[PDB]
Amino acid sequence: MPHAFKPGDLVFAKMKGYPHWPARIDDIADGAVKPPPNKYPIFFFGTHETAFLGPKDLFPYDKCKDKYGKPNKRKGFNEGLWEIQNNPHASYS
Ligand SMILES: Brc1c[nH]nc1-c1ccncc1
Repeated sequence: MPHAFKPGDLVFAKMKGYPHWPARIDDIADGAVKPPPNKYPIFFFGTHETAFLGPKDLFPYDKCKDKYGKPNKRKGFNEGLWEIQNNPHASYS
């Protein structure tokens, strides 16, 4: 049943030194910098930063929110929890 990751998919994404973080697979706009091969453009909710990650660091949101979706002290985390639950597809400019 699982497919490859696609723009709009909601995830927790893992960065070194950070808790699993609410995020989405982003689109790539025309003329924008493309990701390296086998990586995805990840938009992190709350901080609104972007990084390029491979699937080993991407966890489906609905399967893993009971484990990763509790509030955390790190800057922007609880804001990101609100975004992913309440408007995950908005433009955060
Ligand atoms: Br983890 C995370 C949450 N927001 N931003 C990040 C991040 C951390 C490191 N490098 C790029 C982006």
